[PDB]
Amino acid sequence: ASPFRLASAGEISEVQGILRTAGLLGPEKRIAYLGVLDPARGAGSEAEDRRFRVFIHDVSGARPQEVTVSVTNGTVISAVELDTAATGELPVLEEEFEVVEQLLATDERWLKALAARNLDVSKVRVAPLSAGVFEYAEERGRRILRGLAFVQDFPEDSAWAHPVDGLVAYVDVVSKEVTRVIDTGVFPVPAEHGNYTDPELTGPLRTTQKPISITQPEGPSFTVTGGNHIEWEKWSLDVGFDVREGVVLHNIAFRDGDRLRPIINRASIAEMVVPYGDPSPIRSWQNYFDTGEYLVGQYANSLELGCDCLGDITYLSPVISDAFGNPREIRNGICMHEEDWGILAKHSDLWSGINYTRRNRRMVISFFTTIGNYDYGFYWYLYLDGTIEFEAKATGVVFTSAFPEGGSDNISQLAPGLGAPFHQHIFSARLDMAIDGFTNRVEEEDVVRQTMGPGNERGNAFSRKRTVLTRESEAVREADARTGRTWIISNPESKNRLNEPVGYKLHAHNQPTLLADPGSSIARRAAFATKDLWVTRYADDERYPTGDFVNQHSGGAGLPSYIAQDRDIDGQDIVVWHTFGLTHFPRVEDWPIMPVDTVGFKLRPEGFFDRSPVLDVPAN
Amino acid sequence: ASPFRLASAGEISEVQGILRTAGLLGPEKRIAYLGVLDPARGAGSEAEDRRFRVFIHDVSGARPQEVTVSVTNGTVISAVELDTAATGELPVLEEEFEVVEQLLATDERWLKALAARNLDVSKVRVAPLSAGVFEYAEERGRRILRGLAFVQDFPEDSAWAHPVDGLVAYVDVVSKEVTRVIDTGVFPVPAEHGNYTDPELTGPLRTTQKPISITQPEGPSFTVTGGNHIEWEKWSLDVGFDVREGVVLHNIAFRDGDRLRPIINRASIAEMVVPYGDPSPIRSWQNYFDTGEYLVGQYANSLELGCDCLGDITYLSPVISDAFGNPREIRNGICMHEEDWGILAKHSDLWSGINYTRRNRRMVISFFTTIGNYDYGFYWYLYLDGTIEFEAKATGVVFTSAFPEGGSDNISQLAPGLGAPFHQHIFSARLDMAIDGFTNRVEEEDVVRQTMGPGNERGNAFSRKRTVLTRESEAVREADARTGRTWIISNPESKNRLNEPVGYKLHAHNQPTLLADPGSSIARRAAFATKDLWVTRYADDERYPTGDFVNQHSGGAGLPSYIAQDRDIDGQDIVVWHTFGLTHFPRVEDWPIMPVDTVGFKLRPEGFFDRSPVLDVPAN
Ligand SMILES: [Cu+2]
Ligand SMILES: [Cu+2]
Ligand code: NA
Ligand code: NA
Repeated sequence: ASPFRLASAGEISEVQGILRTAGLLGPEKRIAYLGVLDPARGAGSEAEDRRFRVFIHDVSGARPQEVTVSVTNGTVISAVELDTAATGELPVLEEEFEVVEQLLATDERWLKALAARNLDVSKVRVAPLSAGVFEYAEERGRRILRGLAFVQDFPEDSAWAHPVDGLVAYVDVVSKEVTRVIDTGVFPVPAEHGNYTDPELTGPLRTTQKPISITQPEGPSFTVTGGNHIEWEKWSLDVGFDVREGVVLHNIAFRDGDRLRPIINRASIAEMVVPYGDPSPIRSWQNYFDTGEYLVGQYANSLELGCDCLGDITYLSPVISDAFGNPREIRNGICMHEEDWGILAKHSDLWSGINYTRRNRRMVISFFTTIGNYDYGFYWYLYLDGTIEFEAKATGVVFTSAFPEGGSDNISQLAPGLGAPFHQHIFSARLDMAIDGFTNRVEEEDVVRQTMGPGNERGNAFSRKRTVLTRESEAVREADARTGRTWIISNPESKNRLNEPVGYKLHAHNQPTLLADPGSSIARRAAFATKDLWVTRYADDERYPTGDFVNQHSGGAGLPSYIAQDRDIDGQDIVVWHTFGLTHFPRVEDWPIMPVDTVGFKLRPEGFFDRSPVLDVPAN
Repeated sequence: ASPFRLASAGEISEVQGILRTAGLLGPEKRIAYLGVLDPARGAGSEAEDRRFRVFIHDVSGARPQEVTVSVTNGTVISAVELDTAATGELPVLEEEFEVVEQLLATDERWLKALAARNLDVSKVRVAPLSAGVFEYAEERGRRILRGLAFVQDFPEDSAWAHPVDGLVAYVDVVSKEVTRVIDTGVFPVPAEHGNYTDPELTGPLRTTQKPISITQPEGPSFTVTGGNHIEWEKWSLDVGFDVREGVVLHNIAFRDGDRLRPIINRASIAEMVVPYGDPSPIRSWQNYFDTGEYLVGQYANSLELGCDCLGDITYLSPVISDAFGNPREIRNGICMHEEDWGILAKHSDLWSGINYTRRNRRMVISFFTTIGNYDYGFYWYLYLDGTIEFEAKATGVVFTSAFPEGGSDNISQLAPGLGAPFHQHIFSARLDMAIDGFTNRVEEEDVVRQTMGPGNERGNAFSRKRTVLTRESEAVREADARTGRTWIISNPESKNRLNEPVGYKLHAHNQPTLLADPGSSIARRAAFATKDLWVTRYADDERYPTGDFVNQHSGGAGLPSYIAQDRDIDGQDIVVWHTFGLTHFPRVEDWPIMPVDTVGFKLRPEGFFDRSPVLDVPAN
């Protein structure tokens, strides 16, 4: 069996047993993260050894532990106690979400704040939000969540339409104490509902949409073997799933004639941060690390046939661990299908008389996650012509506030009295490259303009330049859309038939990066998001751009510390980290439920093949 | 009934009869352009007066004429004799292209150049290309084409694989004279063939692609009335066709409740320039104005069901004039269909228990044109959520040269001895805006970064600023991807329910603009291409960014001359001109036939609606 196969329910049950017998999984213990470890570097790695990494939380207040288990041999490999004031707290537990609202419901200060606003405590929902690191010295070493309140007029009401501004509370979820309740003043609670299924708001549903039927009468063109190995139109890869990162792609390769040629060893979205740009003290701390703090894989949706995924769909149902080590299946959590993608190539030639048209198609691997008010779709696309593309789709309900009388420079008005603070959604793609093998390098390619004069007498010439990034200290790069800047990952030891190194070109969308002040807490904790491109030398413990323990970590972990080793990256085993994001000034059309907006990146072959790789596509 | 209906064969025959009766279309005359004029401003106006504009060429060398005729009344409205050395030559005629190869085949200088290369003149194809304006004083006032040679080994051979470098000739196509033959030296003719249907090159065709079937059992959701009026999912528009511009969209409007709200009065691609960046004297003059010089609508393909357009397709077959005034139908030249477009909106709410998913779709209007080696697809998209998007798809065969022995800074190597010069493909979209009516203004929106300090103590705030463009002299704008720059077209006299002006936001791709030296001939003739955004006050005669007569015209017309009027554009009838393009450094994978690459722009509502406009979309 493949070492890259999905974790099975049986594997997770064995991890639980091993931890139990070792004395590491008592009634006070909770599993905050569990995932399978990738095989170590080894082109001849023979014996099967499936190992799992576990973060163990203690609800009584004892120190948490990081444990590595071998399910193959049934042993604990290492177990380290963690000093969370130094290295960061563990990810937020699903069961800690409920605790915030219930603790506040009995706090005298919370109740007095609600009574001043004539709000029934039974109708006040509390969003439990990650705390970050700011000025409160008493929070160092404690698990803190912060809570913001929303009113639910009835059980099916959309609470996001009724933010309770001017009020925030901080809670220690281990000792179960409310540390602070801050009331900065009374704002009216917006009264309009935002119930997008209420006929009063939708009006009569349209009757004009006729069905679109997409079928594959002979079944799909791809095959799935060993549970998660995909072969499709010369592509070969393994579809993994991790509770923190979500869908992970392994061993992406392309069959060029008789040879299977590697392209990407591992592709994932290794972090995503949602920083808010409202300076009100009610929200100026608000930054979601959806991947690092919340774990986007554990909130993956079950995707419905004909609604979420349309066509001839093949599903995967990944298995994760719950907080006690029991396996939990995410039924239909991953959709896979191919779809038509228009014209691939076309030419009508006057001189030869030949008319030629071929159609394109793409393989789609997707999942959707829901973190509170937000819903995100993650889509990986493989195209016939060798292009690889990632797309994030952002939808859900925007996070709301009051709209202040007299307006705001940092908040959009969506409805009478209802605001939506400005924010960004910034992703980090971790691309462990393997262009024809592991000896790779990155070049930055800029367009070069030339001045009219000798050798360019008509002033028409233009050119390009490539700069090799040779060391990590010079491999932190910024976009430059005006000069057409792209980055090429090549293998200097593998040449095409023209004797040039084979390569792939990364095309970014060139959206703005992190806008916060460079001195801010979020700029230190999300340093990856301040630059478009980072290149590191591969190391097996350098997994996330924000470090292993993001929750309440003081800053600098991850990419800034990796880069500081200043390692050789010129013709080496390297990892590309690409930052890309959406800057969201909410519009009235985003309310009461937001239409999808998108961002992504793509990689295209650049002299990887000896000619077009789609000459053998049939005419249809 | 509709004044925006497509021209009919009868109208074109009637124009021919009117011109003949008036003495303007004798046997020495040729129609170089014929198109219907849009109604003048005034909702109602002329009851029905269909007017046509005609450019009449004279093959005996007499001066050409611009003529306006009323087909309704059977009259010539105006006829002006043109001074082409001043205002520009007429577009190239299809019959002039054939002249070039035939004239050169009997020229002693051409024959000696081919004899020096051991080439058989019967196998040498000549690409006839527009001449531009350079240093040759004898070309002023004459219709010139320039020829580059390619060898065709046999009648079905792709001649583009065999460029004859070092050789170019200039031809007067009216007096039938070869003016100059320039031979800068013998280059080897690349010998490899580029025949992408030859099994020796394709290999065995794939048997792995299973069919994808897209059908609409109840027919499409849009209706077509009056030949070219579309209603689809609250959108309303008319699809026009012009032999110069191709597909033109008129009267784009959205039905919001019981109000039909205008958005765009007229949308077209009003110019497209393809400048080459090779400083060799054999090619340094090479710039295609596909729209203005060649007329892209004239070369539209007939699109094949199931190959070019897949699904439940509705076709339009526009009628154009040939060079004698006879109607010519372009059968199946426009495809229209709706497409599934994934998730529209999605949210699973923990507090209400409601799970909500809706799917998106788009309406597609497309045509394809072939100009020599290149093929371009023009796609207009309408989405459920009010988004409008344009996409250009570039494919075909790249233009080739020899690859010099010691390499090149301006040419890519594609195959042994075979080069492809660097070039760009740059488009100008002309958007005659009508956001809720004709009183519009444009604002430039930049993100604003804020420094940590008083009122921003945690350094997290960020904002935006909008700058109104009030006069034409300040409305020539550049992109700035780093600051997230976009442009908003709003109506200051039409407010949404929050008392804010309704608007649409233009999102650019922020690709490089024209790279040539600003002193060059092409920078003067294609001045529009040097900036991303221009805004003018509407005027009936300001139709193209390059002026009416582009062929062999120096600078002095087009957008720089319009802008000098410095007209008020703050709440007025305005036109937005957006430049966007691809910079093409050809790759090996582009050879021997290029996979599609794309570029475009989109417009999204920005407080145009009072809430999401897709709340009434059904589940299905
Ligand atoms: Cu957002
Ligand atoms: Cu090109
Ligand atoms: Na690597
Ligand atoms: Na206008």
